[PDB]
Amino acid sequence: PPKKPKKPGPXATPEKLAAYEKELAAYEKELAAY
Repeated sequence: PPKKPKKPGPXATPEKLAAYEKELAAYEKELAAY
C-alpha cells in the first residue's frame, strides 16, 4: 500500500502544506490505482 504522508506539525509553512497536498493527492491517485 502507498505511503501515508505524515501531517505537518507546528511551524508548517504554506509550502509544506502545498507539498503535503501534492503528496496527499499522489496518495489518493496511487490509492485509486492500487
